[PDB]
Amino acid sequence: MAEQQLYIHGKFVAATSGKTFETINPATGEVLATVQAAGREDVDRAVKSAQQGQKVWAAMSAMARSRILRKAVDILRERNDELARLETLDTGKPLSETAAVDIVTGADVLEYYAGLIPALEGSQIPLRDSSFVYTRREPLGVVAGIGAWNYPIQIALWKSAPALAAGNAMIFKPSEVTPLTALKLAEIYREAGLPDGVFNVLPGIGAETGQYLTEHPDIAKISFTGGVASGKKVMANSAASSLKEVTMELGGKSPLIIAEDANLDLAADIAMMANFYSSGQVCTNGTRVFVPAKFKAEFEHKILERVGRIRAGDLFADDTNFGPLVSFPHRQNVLRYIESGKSEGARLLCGGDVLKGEGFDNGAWVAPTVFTDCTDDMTIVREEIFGPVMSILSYDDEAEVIRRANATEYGLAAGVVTPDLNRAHRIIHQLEAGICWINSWGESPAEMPVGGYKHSGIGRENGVMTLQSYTQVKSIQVEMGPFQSIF
Amino acid sequence: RMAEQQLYIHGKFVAATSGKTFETINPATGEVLATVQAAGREDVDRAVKSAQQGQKVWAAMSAMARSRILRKAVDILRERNDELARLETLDTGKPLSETAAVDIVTGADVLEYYAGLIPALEGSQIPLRDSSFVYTRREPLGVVAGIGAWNYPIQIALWKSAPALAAGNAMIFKPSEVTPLTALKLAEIYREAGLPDGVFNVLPGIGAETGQYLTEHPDIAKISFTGGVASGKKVMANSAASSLKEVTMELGGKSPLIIAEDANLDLAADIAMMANFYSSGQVCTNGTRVFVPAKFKAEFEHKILERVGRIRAGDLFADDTNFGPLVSFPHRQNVLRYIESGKSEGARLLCGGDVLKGEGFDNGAWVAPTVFTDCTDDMTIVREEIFGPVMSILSYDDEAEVIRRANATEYGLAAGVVTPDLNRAHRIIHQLEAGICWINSWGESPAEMPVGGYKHSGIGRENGVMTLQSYTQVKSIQVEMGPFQSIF
Amino acid sequence: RMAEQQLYIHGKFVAATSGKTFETINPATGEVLATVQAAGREDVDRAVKSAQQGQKVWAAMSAMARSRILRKAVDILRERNDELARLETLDTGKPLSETAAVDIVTGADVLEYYAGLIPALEGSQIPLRDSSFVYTRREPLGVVAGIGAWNYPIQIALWKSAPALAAGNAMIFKPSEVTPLTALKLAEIYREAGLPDGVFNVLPGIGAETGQYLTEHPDIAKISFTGGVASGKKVMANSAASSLKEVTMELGGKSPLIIAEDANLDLAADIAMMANFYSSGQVCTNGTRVFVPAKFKAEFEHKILERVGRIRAGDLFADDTNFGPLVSFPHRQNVLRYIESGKSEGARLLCGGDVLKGEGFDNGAWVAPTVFTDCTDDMTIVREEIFGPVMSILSYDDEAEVIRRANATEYGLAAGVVTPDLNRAHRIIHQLEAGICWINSWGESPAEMPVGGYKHSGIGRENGVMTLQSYTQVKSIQVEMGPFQSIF
Amino acid sequence: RMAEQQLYIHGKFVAATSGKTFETINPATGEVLATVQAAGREDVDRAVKSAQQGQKVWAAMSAMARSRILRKAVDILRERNDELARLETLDTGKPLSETAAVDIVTGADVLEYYAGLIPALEGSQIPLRDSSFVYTRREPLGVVAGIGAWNYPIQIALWKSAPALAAGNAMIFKPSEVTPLTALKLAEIYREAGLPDGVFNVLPGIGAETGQYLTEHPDIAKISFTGGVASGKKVMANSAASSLKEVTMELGGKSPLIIAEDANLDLAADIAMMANFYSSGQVCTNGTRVFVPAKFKAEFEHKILERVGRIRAGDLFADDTNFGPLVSFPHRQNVLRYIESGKSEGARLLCGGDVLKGEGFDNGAWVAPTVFTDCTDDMTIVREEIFGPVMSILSYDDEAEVIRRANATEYGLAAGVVTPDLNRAHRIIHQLEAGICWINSWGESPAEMPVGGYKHSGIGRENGVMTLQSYTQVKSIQVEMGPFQSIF
Repeated sequence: MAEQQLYIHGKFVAATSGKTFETINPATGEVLATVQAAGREDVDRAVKSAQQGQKVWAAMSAMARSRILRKAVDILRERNDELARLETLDTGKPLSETAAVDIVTGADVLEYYAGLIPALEGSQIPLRDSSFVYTRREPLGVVAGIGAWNYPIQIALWKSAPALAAGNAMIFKPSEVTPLTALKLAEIYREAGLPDGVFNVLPGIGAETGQYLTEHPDIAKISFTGGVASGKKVMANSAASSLKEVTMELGGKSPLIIAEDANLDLAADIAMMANFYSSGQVCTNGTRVFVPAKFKAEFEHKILERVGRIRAGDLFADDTNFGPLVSFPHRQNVLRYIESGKSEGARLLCGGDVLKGEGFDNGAWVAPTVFTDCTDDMTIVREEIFGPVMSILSYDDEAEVIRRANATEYGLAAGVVTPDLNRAHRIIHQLEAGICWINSWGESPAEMPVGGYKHSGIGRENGVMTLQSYTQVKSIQVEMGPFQSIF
Repeated sequence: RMAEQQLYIHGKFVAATSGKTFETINPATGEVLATVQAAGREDVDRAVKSAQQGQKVWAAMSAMARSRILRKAVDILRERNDELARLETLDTGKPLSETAAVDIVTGADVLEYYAGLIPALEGSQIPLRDSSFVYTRREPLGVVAGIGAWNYPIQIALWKSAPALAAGNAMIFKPSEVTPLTALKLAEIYREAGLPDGVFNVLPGIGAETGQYLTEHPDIAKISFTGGVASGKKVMANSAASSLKEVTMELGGKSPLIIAEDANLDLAADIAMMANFYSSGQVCTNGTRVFVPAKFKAEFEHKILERVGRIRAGDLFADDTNFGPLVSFPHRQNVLRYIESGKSEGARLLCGGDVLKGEGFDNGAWVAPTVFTDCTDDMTIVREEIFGPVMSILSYDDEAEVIRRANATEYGLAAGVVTPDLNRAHRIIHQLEAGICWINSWGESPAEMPVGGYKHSGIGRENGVMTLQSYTQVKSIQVEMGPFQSIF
Repeated sequence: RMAEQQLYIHGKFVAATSGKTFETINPATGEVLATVQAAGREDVDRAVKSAQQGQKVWAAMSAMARSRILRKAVDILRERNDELARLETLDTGKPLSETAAVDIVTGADVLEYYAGLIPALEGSQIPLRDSSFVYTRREPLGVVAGIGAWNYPIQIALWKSAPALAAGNAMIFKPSEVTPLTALKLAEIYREAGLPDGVFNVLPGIGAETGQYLTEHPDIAKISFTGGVASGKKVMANSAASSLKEVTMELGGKSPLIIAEDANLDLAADIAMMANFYSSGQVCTNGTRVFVPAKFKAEFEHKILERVGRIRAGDLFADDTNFGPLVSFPHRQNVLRYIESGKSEGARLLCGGDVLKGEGFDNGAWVAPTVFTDCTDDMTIVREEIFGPVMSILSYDDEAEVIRRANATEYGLAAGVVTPDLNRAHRIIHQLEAGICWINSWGESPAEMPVGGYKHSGIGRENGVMTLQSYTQVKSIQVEMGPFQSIF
Repeated sequence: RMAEQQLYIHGKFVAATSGKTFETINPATGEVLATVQAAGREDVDRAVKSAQQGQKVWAAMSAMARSRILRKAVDILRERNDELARLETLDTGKPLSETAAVDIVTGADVLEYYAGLIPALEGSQIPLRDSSFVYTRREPLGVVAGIGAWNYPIQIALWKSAPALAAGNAMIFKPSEVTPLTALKLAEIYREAGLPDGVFNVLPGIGAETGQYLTEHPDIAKISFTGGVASGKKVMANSAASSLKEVTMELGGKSPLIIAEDANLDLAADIAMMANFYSSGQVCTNGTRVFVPAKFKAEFEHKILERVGRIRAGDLFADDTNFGPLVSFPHRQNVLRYIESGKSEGARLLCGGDVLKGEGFDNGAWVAPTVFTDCTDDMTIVREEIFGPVMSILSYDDEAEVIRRANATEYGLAAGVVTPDLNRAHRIIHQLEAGICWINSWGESPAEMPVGGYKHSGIGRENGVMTLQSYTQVKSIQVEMGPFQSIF
């Protein structure tokens, strides 16, 4: 394709860095496009543009903002198939996923927040007959989002929707792995009537462009999605440079707890969806599957049956439901984890190699992989792989499985499979995770706040509360009585 | 002298294992108030283990049981107000006329406020479809840490611990090395009210050691810090490099006080006095940039000087003393450095500008109430927080100009406007970039009112209902009662 | 004229089985606009059974599916704004300059507002102990009934149906017999937007029959009524005696407009004009008691006379017509009786007071805009709602006095104050006994702002987030996971 | 016989001027407990004027000052629990084992809950545009009236007065003529706690006279009524025909207990017992229609009979007694006519069905615990609320059917399901038309949990945060800072 540019103040503009990078189609190894990289001057230009756009945007009525975001939704729906194809080329996720999830649920969140703008309200507190307090929920101003590569456009929508709905301008940095759909979104927003500067997109390298965003003194908040290690670097710099509010959605090693009374067909289906969707590149994946020892062998058989139905192939084919990983460097990291599982004694139930033959030799494929006989000290059990690698762990009692599920620095998601009323709520209330599913996995409604305990995040996305977290409270006291000085 | 002060861990005083101690000074005399043990790394580990155990007991209690215990602590604080204030006056140098009327009174107000709200802490329920719904729990973070500042020691300890405890957490609190004594008394008061052991632990120590150990501990879920802007950046950084903690920060400001062209100048002068010289200027919210219309400036200066001349320094226990020494001699040196930069940069000194001298003052860390006028926005005393009794008077010509100048700063804590006009008061306040805004007053901080800073003056908020919620974390739970459909 | 108008039940027009009909007139010309079928007792029962079936389909859809449908209705209303406004002008006699700028615009604004809040309607979750918790659902009421008034026919239909439908209910709407035509158009618009059949049914009729059959029906869970204070007392009685229904009532008022001594009198006169002579005085919230300081009363009177001379009665479709006839000859007769009582009781007639005469006026029920002054609190025109273009000017001496007299009334709908002074505006407003309070303005009713009456002016509220919640009912659900203990 | 009981008006006992009195009986012995004066029409007006004066004092206080006064009342109630419980037992006939553990304890829990929420009662602020904003105030209604029922006299008086006082109102409370004594004690306790004179007045009397005078008075803004469905329709009607009052009603029910096919039948029998025979069946929320699968009906009947055998009637002050007489002898006659209607329609009497006889029973209004089985949906004992110790057992075949039959009633108060299955429990509860729903339990009513009826079982709710808000009225205030535009 054409050499992709930055998007600043409602037009494509050349980067003033003189630097570029390439994004690879993970199914072929070919270069998709050359992308310009925003430097320090590009960030300052984006910020000044955002400051000018934010004032226009905040001065509109709440319903005027609502209508513009809803027009963007209508465009996204109409262009769902077009945007999904570009997403498939950039990420390697099958079209069967991208046309059905990536833009649909991105738009859903934009649609949800568009409707809530008129309900964003402050408070009023009487103190006494002669004084009262009222609060305003004011825009932060200019905020920055740093996106991840697994759900490029959805992440762009989940960050920009609450930010814009709260009256801010956002500067969005997509992942260097997958920058292309973020730039389409910027065009769609302008077409919908978003004022220039309110959504600027700055492709680049995280070591450079992201750092320049976190360091800029006129950016009031950073929202980051990525791996735990990368988050720790981002969060520090947003302190050492200028005091920014922060939200982080990091990785996890989420547990899936199968109870003794669970149906094993349901449990196996839930476990399949918790591990192999998007080729296992999902932060909320239930990679640690805890199963009663009494049912281990049966559950293993049901997992192997379902793994055999997985259909890798042409990513634009209707029946394809498994794709390559996002890049060859990521595959190398995933294969190193698979080899550490072999060396540490875990039993390889299936997969564990790359895929071979016509149409796979040129892609970044890893076969769906399952380890069993896993113990809590193994590398594959303690660390996030971010690939299609399920770990099966046997357990004996409910107290044990709760301790083991919680004995981690990760805290993102968790789930339980049981038909019993008391067991479902009782187990879930004791798990240390922000996103808990009972008898399901992966559904993430716009209404539902999501985010991590412990090392898996700071703050939340989605829900009414995330709209509020993109505002800052101003408290105003009206003193109508006589003021008394003691001097 | 007081006896050597120990750490407070798991409902009792206990000796530090650091082998290190420090002294706190009475700033009015220079004398050593007490020797205080410093908590080392192993002491912090023991406090966290203690907090984890106590937190489980506390959170398993009913909401109303937690409420009643905090209300008992409020009753003891009200009963012991005078004794606590006298101790705070000894440790900080603030006049008893302040400490007995403000510090514990408004500290206990916030604990009392949160005690009543514990039963209203509620999650949500969201129906997705006939066969599925979501509900949320507002769960405790677990063990949280509070790091206090030295200017309002017991008020800060209450403002941090009250929402943390009311939300079901345990707090480990580290008082400032300058002012450790009242925090240890508060720990005893909480236990006497029935707080389970381990729920409020107190670790005196130095920022570079005890503070850093807390911000680095893997099993602490949140840090709440009050202090200077520079210290905040270091605290905020370690709380990420170690383990990904939630953070609240209340830092300094350079807050503007805008006097409008229709303001009564006696009211403006009274507000400006209270915005600058309470607690000897050692208040983060002080209105230290006073913007006055050019046509009123000379008359305003005259009113300020008349009021400055009423300021009564002296014995901190005397009823009519309303001005105290600064908290320490190193702090006074910093304040004097700023006063000297004001002189050398061409600001006009109208009064003060020197230490106080004579019997009763030579051994205290006293600085005279100081006013500069003819200040410009580039001067160091206008741009930087001084945390001493130093007012800067800036003239201005029109409303758009003063709004731009008020906002042209990295600080963002407080602001105020003096005007009897309805439209001007709201219109100006709405354009100021600050979290705490006062119309025709200054300084009042009701328990119900969230307070904190824009921009570099803070992260998060204190007080109000929202701060109780910020000491919980949300767990979303989806109940799927329909058949699950796998694509595989 | 137009074609015969039928009932709208279950997505289609359908003949009434009552056998009865009535005519709606054009109040500008006296000509029959249309013959309209009246809904009988069996027609209401059919409508309820339609509504019940539709409601289940509606409630089972996702929140965003409901939101998208109401937004499609909004878009249609924006597109047809001018045609619907012209029809409203024909049926009510209000000038097109009003109907095309306010009536549909602000009715659709409220529908748009509630469409977007549907996904935010949430219950709560309340932990009791480790072994038990409570969660709540905001469930639909089921079938609700709205009874409209004639002064703002489609705006009222939208302000009632929008939160009811957004909350998951079906609504049966009975428009006023004076003004049924736009409600029928709205029912068609809803179906065209995708509203399921039965979710909004429209039953024209007389109040004595169709209205009474709705209030008595046992499967209707809520009645929302807009109209006169007297008609309200009757509806509220039958909605308890027959079957216990939730009730919302928006009745009239005698709202005070308080002009302070510091007020600019041109602004005060403009506000008073807009508070009395819009929609030819046929507005429940009108500020018909104008309190003016004794010292400025004469000057204020001259300013009113000057503005009243500017009122332009004439062709209702002409752009510069800003004053219309009253809705009917019987209503004008009542306004004329109040005017005559003003003259007999000693009020001083400042202007107006008579029917309008001449070509173009002899066929409609026009009354000249009327102003009384030298009024006293005991006069009939001061004590009772007239619902016509009749302003009463009252003099006052002090602030406490005017607050007493503004509040000495069984009405409680609206109030306002004119003053540039910050303290005076909030101080006075906080003491007035009224649900809708305007400072330095009048009449604006944003979708976000709950509006409704104190005392005899109403029950409940319309608009705002709270009215969406009020069209749901709370179900509390306790999940007990511990072993239940019986004492038997 | 105690001394003739007087009215409680403005902080003191005062004689009625009505000249009328009534008597309250001990239902265990038939003895007269006391003569009680009845409030006349002039007495009601005096109470309203006292309440108007007190409310002004009370609302002028700070939120936390009101909180502390209500907390003092709570402390007195806890201290005086046993004395109050004994009096409640003498007046109502409920065993001391209940009154000492439930009546005052849960009443004081609700007062304690609302005491803590007073400071969190907030309005809203809504920006419209740069030049205008809205804020709301939650203002007191003023003077409100509570009408109490006889089954839980002091608990009801607290559940009505606690939100009403917490919201800044004054309440005039009329206890039930059957049980007037504890309400007079409550009034002295409130005054002893520091409640201002006039804020809580108690007017004993009859429903036809005193109750009606309260519902008619023009200066009472709200009525909250607890009673039977029939009397509620009368009360709600007069509160309209006279003055347009806000209304809350908690009426009776015919609540279903659904036992699932997978329920443990011992747990189900224990829940059914507690849902039918606590307080001798005189509980509006009782699960008096017990639905059991056909395949389990016989086994369940045996389990019910065994637990009925354990019921222990006797001395109401004995520790082991857990069943009492009905509240009055006229109420026993009504309950007996329902029992005879059950026999005459062919319901099978499983146990009970007669008065208790012998020494220590022949003087009390005792009815034996009674269970009917083989019951059908059309029987009188299944369709109508009995308010006595009469359980009806109904067989069913499938889930869809039992949901239809549970919902096929004009009542809507409570419901419950017994099932260990996650999907079945929520799925069923979500389809039941009742405001109060228990899963695997019955009867617990936390202060945090709103309670009230669907359909004919009530209007509005009690308890929860929402009920604090329902005793305020919303005032919307628009501040317009831009130039006002008149079209005239």
